[PDB]
Amino acid sequence: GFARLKRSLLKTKENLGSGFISLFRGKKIDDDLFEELEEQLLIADVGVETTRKIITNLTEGASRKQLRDAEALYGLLKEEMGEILAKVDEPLNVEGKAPFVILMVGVNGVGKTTTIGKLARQFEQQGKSVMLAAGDTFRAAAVEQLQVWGQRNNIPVIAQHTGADSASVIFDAIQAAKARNIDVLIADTAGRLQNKSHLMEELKKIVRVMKKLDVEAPHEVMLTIDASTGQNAVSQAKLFHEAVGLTGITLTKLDGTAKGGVIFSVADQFGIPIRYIGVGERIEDLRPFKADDFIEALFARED
Ligand SMILES: Nc1nc2c(ncn2[C@@H]2O[C@H](COP(=O)(O)OP(=O)(O)NP(=O)(O)O)[C@@H](O)[C@H]2O)c(=O)[nH]1
Ligand SMILES: [N+]
Ligand SMILES: [N+]
Ligand SMILES: [N+]
Ligand SMILES: [N+]
Ligand SMILES: [N+]
Repeated sequence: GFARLKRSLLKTKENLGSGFISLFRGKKIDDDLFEELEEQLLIADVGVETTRKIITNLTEGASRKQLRDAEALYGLLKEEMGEILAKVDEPLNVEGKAPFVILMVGVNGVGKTTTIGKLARQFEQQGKSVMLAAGDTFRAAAVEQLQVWGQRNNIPVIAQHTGADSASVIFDAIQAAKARNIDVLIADTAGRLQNKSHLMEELKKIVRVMKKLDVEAPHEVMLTIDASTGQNAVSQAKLFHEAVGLTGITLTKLDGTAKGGVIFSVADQFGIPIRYIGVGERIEDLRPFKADDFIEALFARED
């Protein structure tokens, strides 16, 4: 089973899941084993704190059951790491709002704009009308690229002149979405980390201004982070979550990176639903995150 996701996770499986099998083969459970496993979890970008929790719980579980052979730790690890991901398995539901507003936050270069387009096309295939807001207002090339994409896909894009107030652009986009019976409004935002506190104030202003039109907006504050950036994804998530409060995460570029284990650090550190994982270039390769599929793909040795 899960042959496709196993292929997407091939490089990550070298260290996690089925990658554990060679580590445990023929070994006893002792402090040396747990030191080796800790090292491998850290190399896989699971993170110092999440790795410490896993090791602590495995040690107690192995001792409680008086396990002898390292091979038995495999199933315990599958349970511990599977529970981490199951706690953030909650798909995004965009139904029933006029419009449902998604505020897309994150730094530049991690897949935010790509994810906006994939989400927009997915919602359209579901029968929904979509509109985009070009709220990254000081990056003229990025605004223009979003407008070009919208024109190519017959999806309206609300934009103002270079340097416009992002909260004003997004307010106008909500007004336009309401006026034109739009089902989903996806708002792009700036992603410059230079002087990060200014960006966070910009995002908080966007959120405050939305409430004049709909106290429920934004219905989703979605972070986009890039698994190939390792623990940078975790520090980005902490920055945005402490600043504005996330309600969902998209983790991109899981295909081909050996750093996919960062998903456990993101899940455990914040407890925010992971809505989507990116595993390729097609629209359909932005996949709703399913924790069981993910853990089975990672830990299975068959194909
Ligand atoms: N291999 C892979 N690449 C992805 C995935 N999602 C996004 N990307 C790629 O990552 C790059 C960054 O995409 P983009 O959306 O342009 O990034 P951004 O966060 O808006 N800012 P910038 O314009 O600097 O890129 C693009 O080349 C994109 O095609 C994914 O899921 N897998
Ligand atoms: N950590
Ligand atoms: N939905
Ligand atoms: N300017
Ligand atoms: N405001
Ligand atoms: N691959």
